[PDB]
Amino acid sequence: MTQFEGFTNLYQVSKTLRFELIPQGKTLKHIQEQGFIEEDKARNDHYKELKPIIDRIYKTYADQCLQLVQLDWENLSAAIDSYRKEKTEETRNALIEEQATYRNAIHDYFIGRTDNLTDAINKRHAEIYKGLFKAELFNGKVLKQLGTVTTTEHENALLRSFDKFTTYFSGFYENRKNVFSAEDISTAIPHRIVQDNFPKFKENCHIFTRLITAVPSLREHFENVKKAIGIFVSTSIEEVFSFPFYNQLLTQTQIDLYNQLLGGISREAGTEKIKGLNEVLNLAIQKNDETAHIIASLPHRFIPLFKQILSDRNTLSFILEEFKSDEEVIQSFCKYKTLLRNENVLETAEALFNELNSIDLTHIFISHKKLETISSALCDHWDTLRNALYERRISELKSAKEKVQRSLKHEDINLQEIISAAGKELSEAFKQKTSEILSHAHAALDQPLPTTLKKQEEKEILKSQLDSLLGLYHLLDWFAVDESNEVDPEFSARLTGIKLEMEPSLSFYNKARNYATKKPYSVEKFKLNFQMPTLASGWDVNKEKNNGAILFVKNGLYYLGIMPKQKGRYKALSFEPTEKTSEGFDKMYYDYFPDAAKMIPKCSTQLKAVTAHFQTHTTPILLSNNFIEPLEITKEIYDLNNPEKEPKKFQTAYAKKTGDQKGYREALCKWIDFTRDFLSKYTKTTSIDLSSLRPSSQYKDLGEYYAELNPLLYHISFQRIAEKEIMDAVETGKLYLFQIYNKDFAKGHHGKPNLHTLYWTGLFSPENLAKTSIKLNGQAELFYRPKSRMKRMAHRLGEKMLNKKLKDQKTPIPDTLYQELYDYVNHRLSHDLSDEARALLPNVITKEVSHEIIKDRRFTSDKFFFHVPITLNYQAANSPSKFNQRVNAYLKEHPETPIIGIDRGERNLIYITVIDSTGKILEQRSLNTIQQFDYQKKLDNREKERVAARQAWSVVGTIKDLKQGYLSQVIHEIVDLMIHYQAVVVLENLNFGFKSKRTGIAEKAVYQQFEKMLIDKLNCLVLKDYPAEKVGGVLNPYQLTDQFTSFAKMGTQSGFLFYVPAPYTSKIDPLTGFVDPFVWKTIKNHESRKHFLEGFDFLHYDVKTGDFILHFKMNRNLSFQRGLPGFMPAWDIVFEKNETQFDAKGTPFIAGKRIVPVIENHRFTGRYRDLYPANELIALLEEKGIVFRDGSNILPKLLENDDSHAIDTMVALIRSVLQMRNSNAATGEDYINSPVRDLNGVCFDSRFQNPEWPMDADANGAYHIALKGQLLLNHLKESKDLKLQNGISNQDWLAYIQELRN
RNA sequence: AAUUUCUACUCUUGUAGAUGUGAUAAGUGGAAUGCC
DNA sequence: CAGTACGCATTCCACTTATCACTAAAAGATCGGA
DNA sequence: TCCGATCTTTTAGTGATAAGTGGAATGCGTACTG
Repeated sequence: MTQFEGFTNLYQVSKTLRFELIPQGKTLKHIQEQGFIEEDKARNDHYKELKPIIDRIYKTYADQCLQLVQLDWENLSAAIDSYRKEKTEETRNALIEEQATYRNAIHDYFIGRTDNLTDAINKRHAEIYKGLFKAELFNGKVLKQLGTVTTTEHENALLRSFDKFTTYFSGFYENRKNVFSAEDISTAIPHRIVQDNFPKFKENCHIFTRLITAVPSLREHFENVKKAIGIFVSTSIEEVFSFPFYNQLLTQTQIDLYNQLLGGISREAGTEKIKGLNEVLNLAIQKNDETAHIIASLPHRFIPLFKQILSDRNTLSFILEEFKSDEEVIQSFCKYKTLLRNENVLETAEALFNELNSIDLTHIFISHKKLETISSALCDHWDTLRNALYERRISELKSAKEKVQRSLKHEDINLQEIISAAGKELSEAFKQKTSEILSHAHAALDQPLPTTLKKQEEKEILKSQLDSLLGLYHLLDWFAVDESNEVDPEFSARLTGIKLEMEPSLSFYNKARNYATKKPYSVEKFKLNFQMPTLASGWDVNKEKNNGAILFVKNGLYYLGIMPKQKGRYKALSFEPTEKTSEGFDKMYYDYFPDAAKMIPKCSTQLKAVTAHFQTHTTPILLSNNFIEPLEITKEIYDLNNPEKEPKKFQTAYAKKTGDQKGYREALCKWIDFTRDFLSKYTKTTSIDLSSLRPSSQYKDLGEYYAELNPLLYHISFQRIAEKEIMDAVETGKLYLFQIYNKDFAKGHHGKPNLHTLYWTGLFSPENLAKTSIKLNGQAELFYRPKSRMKRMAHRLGEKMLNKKLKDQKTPIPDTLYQELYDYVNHRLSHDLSDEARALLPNVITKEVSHEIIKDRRFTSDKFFFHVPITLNYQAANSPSKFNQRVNAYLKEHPETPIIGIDRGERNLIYITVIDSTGKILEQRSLNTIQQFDYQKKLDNREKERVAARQAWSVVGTIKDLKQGYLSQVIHEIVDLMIHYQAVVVLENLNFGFKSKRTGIAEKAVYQQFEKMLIDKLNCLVLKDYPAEKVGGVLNPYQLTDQFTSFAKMGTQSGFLFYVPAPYTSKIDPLTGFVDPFVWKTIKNHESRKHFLEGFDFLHYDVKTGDFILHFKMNRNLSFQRGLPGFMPAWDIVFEKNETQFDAKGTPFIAGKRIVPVIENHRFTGRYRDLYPANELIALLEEKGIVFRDGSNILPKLLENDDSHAIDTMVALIRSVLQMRNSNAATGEDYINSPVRDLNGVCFDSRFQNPEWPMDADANGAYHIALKGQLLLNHLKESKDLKLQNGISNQDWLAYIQELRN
């Protein structure tokens, strides 16, 4: 019993706004005179340079701590494989209990608490650990206390440059405190050694011992490869793969050497490489004997261990030298090409090429390890010469025939044999290839060195000469080097000499690649402080003196006030509040007590005076300072807050562990009375009303009281300050005044503002001031982005200037036409305009230039910036309580809820389908365009441009610009329909590796980041045209999805967003629910093809309408079926005639026209093909003599012809009909056609173009996920648990859709 | 083609939508190169 | 003539997940001056 | 030798929180070997 608008004020969210600061008057001049920006720039560079040093200290303490680790690992392995075998809830509780046990066990080594270690060094560890997270990292207290890392005088001076400024590193201190924490944190060291590395090592032990008891001879090879690599020499190989050896491999170097033994070591380029541990398994697979088969029947991957958290890698492989300037690499190439030009390489290279003609090619052999690129370069395909040689040595001779292919991949072959095998044309192809390679080499020698690298053409020409040099280097490597065969010794010696003269060119190409691909020089923003250690960290009236940040409101314009530390002192600059009738600024008066749970013992119970008084005697203590009346602290509350143990007496964890409900209730009541007493007596909160809080005994949970009490301590008021004081303060430099500014506050602001402007206005609304639904937070930052230097081009006066759109706003203009039309309208045509330029010229609109628009204006000049965090929906708790249960209760009470569906892909990025509760579709359309220009046509061009420029050593760029520029308006469209229909959105749930890989091939990362933007909008949702007081406004925003924290915590349902299982969601008939149960992997041979033939029931041609009736039952072809059938016991396949009808609008189309790509070879090559199955079968039956006009059974006439051609052709036709996808990227004709006639009496073709059915394949997929949402809703309807089912089964979904369609 | 910032624009010295910042750590995917 | 899967390593680029802060007051260093 | 103002540097800590199975989910690259 609830409403849709009731899903608000359930949990609070926090957001950060951004603004530009503009100085007013002489504040900029005083900032320039004080030199705060250069000091802050040098300070930022010193912090960036100095961060590695504190990092070194932390690394050193880390590995010095974990060198003495001594503990068992059996119990965690027992918990892990018990959870693997059982997957039961109590096993999971035992697993997480032991995981926390081991995490705190290693954490005791950092603390110094563990009983196995001696007391002196763990006391030292305790002192050092107390020393890490305080300011003694700068005076060298813990540095010399450790006393193991050297620090030169430059390092000491850099460390001394941050005197009285160690609070700058407070974020660094927290970012290391979470590294050394032990609360399951993903960047914590115990979490890494317990969760991220130990299960991998445990399963590694398991696969090693299973492989060893499978093949006992492989331990010999493992020990020899360990001895050849010479690591872990004190240990035997099965002792490495055992649990007690995980007492090592916790520091960085041991994990790196283990991973090195996994992956092997390489020298520099052109030499050998010692095989790793998995390389010998891959070679055993390559051996292809029965041991290979018994190895492959087991698994054979040893997963390398993850790198430790704060450490740095150290490899034994060769690390190439990296250039650090353009001058060094360009001069080293200058001397390298000088060596080229004075050694006279071209004469001897040409002579070496002419020895191919002077001497017979039987004395010239080839390198068989890389003959494949030779076949690619000379012939059209890489396999042609290898096949031709194989058949050629067959012809001069089945085991004897296969001896030719057995022998050909381990010996060098003369070029004359290749010429005899594949023809004479390879001789002239070889000589023209040498001619063109020497042509590129001569062009490289003719092309002079450049002067710089900034222009792209210089990188292009250096790249081109580098490809010439490397191509010559490989051309030397076609021929074999050794003289074991019958090559000419002079030929081999000459090629060897000329190839070790060209050996450093490959390494040169590698280093030029390493330097030229790096990012260009750019300048970004940095934090500003004005020599203030705690600038803008809080706006409170007590703390604004040393924080130094206050705001003003001046007739709708918001200002920032930064009063600096004048002359090294905090001048008490105060303003008297004048009356509101007097003109001037409105200074904000923040009044905040941060957290009730946090500082109610920090100001009353955990002071040093009270704890010093309390450890001697039990007499209560009276506290007078910062208390209007004295407050009494007794022993019966001090023992509660300090119970010398993890569970406090008033905490719910004590009642969970013990169960003493009465004692827990009494302790909670006493603590609650004490808290109320503190808020009564304390000087900050004595003037705050507490009458709205419930009595003591009513409460059931302490955190509930803290969540209720926290909003009461926050308050804003406002007072009026005369502007004479502000103007005089800015004039004398006592106050720096910056205006909070975006272009919504500009002069010509007409329409709707930005959204952040709307929260910024709604923060300071009087309705929000009376009751704070959203709240302003602290730690504001000031940034200074300097003057980024670009050349300026802009539309000047007296010019005519072109609009991007046409007269009709629907049709844009392509950029290639746009630049030519722009050159025309400015009368600067560098080329003659084309024919479509004539066609589209009189249909375009132009404008005269006005207001001097400049491109990249915001980056033209140096600008201040200001980032401010705010907290929304503040009256609710910090975390929701059974959000999904409330959503499912609402859906149980509202069975008439519509469902919308979103899909993701490449051809169609998104698609919209809206259904009702009964499956009738409301609305469906495309948003590949948003009625603006179709973003796909530019987005794929941007993708291919990045792909082309990444290999061309150009700038790389980003894809997120066009990505989120599509996705913002897309997100707007889905939220608009979502609120308009009050519907439930569904998105498909996919495996993480799937989305990662598909981001790998295609640069469309929307399978995860669409979900991210949809979640981070659907949790805090405001609408610009909604009134503020109504739900959906800025003070009561729409909370529809659960508060996401991580994908591990994220589940099958997050409020109104439903994830459905991925399989069988796209290629299903909506008319009756048809899919093909077979796979084509099982049918490989011919008797299996005959079995697939006989799996059908009967095959009959109805001569009345021309369709061919084929029928199947699932109790046949069980092996070919994947074990997942449809529910309907019968499936007639209407093999219809290719008869041509018209669509809804009347365009002609052929029914049953099933387009398939014609592959030229097996390797999925070739173009598309307009192929019609029914004419093919009637041609096949006429060719085979099979009578079809009889109308009787025809499958006996198919199976009486036992030739493989007939059964192969009808199985191919069955595959070409049973498919569901009919796409054509060349012409844009993609559609879906169903083979099974419905009970209405029609076969579904997507060219029906009727509104009640999907228009496309992705339309059909969105329709299916809408009905999986409907199926989950039905499962909710007959469930009383108010929870879900853990996904849904694929066969259960298919049974559901077969029941409901037919 | 003007933006806290991005995206698409120009009836409009601006328009429509979106926008949690900072720091730190780990992991992943591509390009080139050798190597097995 | 296709069928069935494919190991590693160094440089660069981009990206993606996960964690912390959402602070005023207590505590301590300190500096002039007495 | 000592004191109080002043500036910089820690600190304090609540309840809430898994849960589970299957192979497509969407476009398709070489290369040794089936």
